[PDB]
Amino acid sequence: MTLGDLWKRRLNNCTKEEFFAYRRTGILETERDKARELLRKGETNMGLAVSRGTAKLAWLEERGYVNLKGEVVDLGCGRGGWSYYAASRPAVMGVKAYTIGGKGHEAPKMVTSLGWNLIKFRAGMDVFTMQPHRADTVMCDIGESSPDAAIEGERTRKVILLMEQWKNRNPSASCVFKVLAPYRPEVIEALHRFQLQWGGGLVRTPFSRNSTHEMYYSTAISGNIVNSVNVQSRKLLARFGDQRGPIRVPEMDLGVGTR
Ligand SMILES: C[n+]1cn([C@@H]2O[C@H](COP(=O)(O)OP(=O)(O)OP(=O)(O)O)[C@@H](O)[C@H]2O)c2nc(N)[nH]c(=O)c21
Ligand SMILES: C[S@@+](CC[C@H](N)C(=O)[O-])C[C@H]1O[C@@H](n2cnc3c(N)ncnc32)[C@H](O)[C@@H]1O
Ligand SMILES: [Mg+2]
Repeated sequence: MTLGDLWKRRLNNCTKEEFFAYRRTGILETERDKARELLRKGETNMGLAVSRGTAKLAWLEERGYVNLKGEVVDLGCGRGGWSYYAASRPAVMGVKAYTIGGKGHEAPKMVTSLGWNLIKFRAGMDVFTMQPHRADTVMCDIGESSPDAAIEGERTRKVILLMEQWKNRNPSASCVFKVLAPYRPEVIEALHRFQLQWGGGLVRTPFSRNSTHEMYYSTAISGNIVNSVNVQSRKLLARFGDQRGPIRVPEMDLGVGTR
C-alpha cells in the first residue's frame, strides 16, 4: 500500500467541515463570477474560459510542460475548456474534440472564443471504442473521481490504455493526459510502460483541488514517476489541518473571433 492510498483513506475519513476546508486550502482558483453568469444566460459571444480546465492547460503550456501544435484531438472534451484553449494557440491548426455527453455529463459549450471555427465538436462519442486517427497532439482530460480508490485506479488505467492506442496510431504525437489516481500500483505499472516506450513524466497543476490526486502526464517532460507521485502524496498529506483558504486569480479570457 502506498502513501497516496493512505491519503485517500484519510480524505474519506474527514468530517464534512474538515473536508470542505481541506479541499481548497492553498490552491489557485480562477474568479468565475462573470464567466459563470454569461454561460448560465447563454451568451455565445465570449472568450472567458468555459470551465476551470482552461487555466490548467494554460499553466502547463506556460511552464513549458506541454507542446500544443498542429492537428489536435481533445478526448473527453466536456464543456471544451481545453479545446478552446488549444484553438486559440497560433501553432494549432485544428481541433477535433470528442465527448460522451448525455445524462450527468457535460456537453460542449458553444462560444466565439478565439479560433472556435477551427474546432469540430462531436458529442455522443465514446472515445474508448472510437478508432484513433491522425493527430499531432493528443489531449485527454478524462478521470471521474470516486470515493473508491480501486475504481479511480481502473478509470485511470483505461485512460492510459487509450493513450497507448492513440500513440500506436501516432507514434510521434505530443501527448498530455490526466492521471486521476497516480498513487495506485496498477496505474504506476501502466505509466512505467508508457514512459519506457514514449518518454514523458508527471506534474501537478496548482489549480487541482486537494480532494483529488490527479496529475498530468506529458511527453514533453521527464522525471521518475514514483518520486513524482510520492512527492505529491506528501504535499497532499501535509495540507491536512491547513487553515489558509484558496488563492483567487483572474480567469483566462481568450478573446473572440475566427482564425
Ligand atoms: C463530497 N466528498 C467527497 N469526498 C472525497 O473527495 C473525493 C473527490 O470529491 P469531490 O467532491 O471534491 O469531487 P467530485 O467527485 O464531486 O468531482 P468534480 O465534479 O470534478 O468536482 C471523493 O472521491 C471522496 O474521496 C469526501 N470526503 C469526505 N470525507 N467527506 C465528503 O463529504 C466528501
Ligand atoms: C473533466 S472533463 C474535461 C474538462 C475539459 N478538459 C475542460 O477544460 O473543460 C472530462 C469529460 O470526459 C467525458 N468522458 C468521460 N468518459 C468518456 C468517454 N468514455 N468518451 C467520451 N467522453 C468521456 C466526461 O463526460 C467529461 O465531460
Ligand atoms: Mg463533489
